Amino acid sequence: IKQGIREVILCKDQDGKIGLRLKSIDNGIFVQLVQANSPASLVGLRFGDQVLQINGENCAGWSSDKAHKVLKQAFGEKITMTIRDRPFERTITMHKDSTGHVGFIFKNGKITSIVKDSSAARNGLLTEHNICEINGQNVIGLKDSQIADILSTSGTVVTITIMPAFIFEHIIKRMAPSIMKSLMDHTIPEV
Repeated sequence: IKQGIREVILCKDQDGKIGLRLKSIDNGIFVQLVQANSPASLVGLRFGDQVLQINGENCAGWSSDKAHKVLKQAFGEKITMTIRDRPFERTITMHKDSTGHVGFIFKNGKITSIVKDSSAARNGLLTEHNICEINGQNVIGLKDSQIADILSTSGTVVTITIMPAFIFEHIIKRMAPSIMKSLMDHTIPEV
């Protein structure tokens, strides 16, 4: 996770979509979903990002509905959002053994045990943390099998963005785990 507040400027697509779902957490507004191909993905919005401001209005204390309401009335052309980078998340860098193992177990995207004498051990991978990204590639909602694929077919350096499970659960609440799989931006970033 980055350390800074960043400005992003957005343009509603031809259907008046930005590609975002927002969720109220601890009187903040956090990113619950980024739609593949949306304007939100183009400006590089990410699951777990904080929206501090929309059009230079503070989001402090908004309902999930008021956030979504506010968005539906922006002057179309230009939306300024002030973003804090994935404040509930952390990144661990690990190195597979010759066997191609970073050295942990997961289930429903959640780390459940660390294997003794491993890179995951050596780097202090925590259990009870959900996998959010892998080499900066969002993987939330992909079946456990597909997350393993990405680990196999990655390089010897693996970079995992994790979230404490209690906070992960509180964010995805009220979004059935098939829209998680279906329409959450899983694509590598464009340039």
